[PDB]
Amino acid sequence: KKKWDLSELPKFEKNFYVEHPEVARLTPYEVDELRRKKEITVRGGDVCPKPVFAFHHANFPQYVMDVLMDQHFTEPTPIQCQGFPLALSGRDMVGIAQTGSGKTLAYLLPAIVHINHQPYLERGDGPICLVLAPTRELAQQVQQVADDYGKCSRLKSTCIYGGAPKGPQIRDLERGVEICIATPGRLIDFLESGKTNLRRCTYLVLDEADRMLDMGFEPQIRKIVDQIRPDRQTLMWSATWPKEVRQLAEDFLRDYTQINVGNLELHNILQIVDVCMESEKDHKLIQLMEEIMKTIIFVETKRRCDDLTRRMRRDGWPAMCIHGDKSQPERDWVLNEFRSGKAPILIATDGLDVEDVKFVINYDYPNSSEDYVHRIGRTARSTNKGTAYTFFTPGNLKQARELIKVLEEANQAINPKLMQLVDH
Ligand SMILES: [Mg+2]
Repeated sequence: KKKWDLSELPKFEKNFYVEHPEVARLTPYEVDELRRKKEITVRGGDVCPKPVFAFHHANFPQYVMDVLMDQHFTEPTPIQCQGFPLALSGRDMVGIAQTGSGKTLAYLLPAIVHINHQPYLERGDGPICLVLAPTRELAQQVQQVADDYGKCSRLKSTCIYGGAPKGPQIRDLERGVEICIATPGRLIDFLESGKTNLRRCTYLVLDEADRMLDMGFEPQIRKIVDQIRPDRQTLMWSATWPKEVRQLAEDFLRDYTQINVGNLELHNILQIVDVCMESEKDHKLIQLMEEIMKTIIFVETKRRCDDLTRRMRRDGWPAMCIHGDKSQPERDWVLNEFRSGKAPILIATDGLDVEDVKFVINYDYPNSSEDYVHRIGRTARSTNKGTAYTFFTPGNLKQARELIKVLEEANQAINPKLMQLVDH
């Protein structure tokens, strides 16, 4: 169905999470410390339940708990600690974690509970849980885990992938499976021939979405997901968080929360360069803060640092500067005024970080690309919708080449007037 009326589809539930009292009694500070010591980050802004820190906090059925304790795990992984409550609460979610973090259990055990709260499969029914994987190897791993944890509940799962004979896969699909772990191409083949359907799938998992996009599976993935009811529960997992994965998540998920495990690495702010001439900067710059509805300006000098600060304070702007020649009491005081909000405009020639960043203005482009990219990194490592402005002027060609290389590696939208400089 390309368009849906969900009131005609069978009803189903998603929220089965019963929070454990040992987790409920955690104060906000204790929850924050627990997330920090496990390197767990929640975007914004988002509505996310408290993380668990023991398997029995999840209140799993005793067969899953039996196999889990038979694995002799000392503790759940951080991605599990934060994804078990999210998934068991029926929330669509995005998980930014590397491989080996334990995401498989994190999306598979809630899938088992989700299926257990549903009626049995009738003849011809498709799978209830669909896990899309980029490679055959990952699909086989996930299927092995799913059979390890679903055999006691008598759940039937299958692995669908190309390069293998179609006979056993068709037989598994026609005899009925509640969990299907598929690669896109073979699954599309089976769907078009009617060997399986998605009318029953209420639990969608997109494993390694970044790899799936990088290998050219986006049209196939979209064709598959278009046939699944939109009121489903969707869990996307990726090792990176670039523009393509963000767009895929906004397209496939509804009211989702994004969580990160490990350090941020690479993060996405609207890096915009404008090519001007020198004496046309100030105008634009004043423009660049007459739209302020918070702001860090970078220059080359300490001389013109103080000069620009004094000139914009002459014009009436609440700007304050910081550099190496200033004392440390003055530095701490200026930073306090910046964080509290009196002086929302900081001007600097540079570890030390501030959290609330709405605009970054490299008033004069640094002489490197490394001096440029780490400013954006320090800014985007915080949670923001910031926009980094830079004032470039067409004097240097190699400089523009390096800047364009950085912008292309950042998946940014280079304005045509900067590409026009090395076009010919
Ligand atoms: Mg394949």
